[PDB]
Amino acid sequence: YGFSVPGLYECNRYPCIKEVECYVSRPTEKTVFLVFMFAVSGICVVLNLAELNHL
Amino acid sequence: YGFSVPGLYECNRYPCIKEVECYVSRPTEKTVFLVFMFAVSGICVVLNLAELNHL
Repeated sequence: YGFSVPGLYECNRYPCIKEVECYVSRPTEKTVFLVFMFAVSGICVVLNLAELNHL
Repeated sequence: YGFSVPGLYECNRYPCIKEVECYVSRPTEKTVFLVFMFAVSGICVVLNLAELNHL
């Protein structure tokens, strides 16, 4: 997923003719959610590594 | 105008986004009309040239 959800998409899949432009819903909220989940997962990883090192 | 009227057109003019496809009305009748008018004009040209040469 990367780190952001763009507000525009360029699509060239059948049956669409050549290239078409499509518009996403609530890109900013989804970006915030993505970043927050990444941060929480990183914290979990750090704590797990600390425990494993302690052992 | 050339010698034919194609049935499809590719248009990339503002405000159209990128490139779009458009469809023409009665391409075949227009092609026939174009060719017929060209032939008649050619006959007229030939006759006029013959007259001028005769002079």
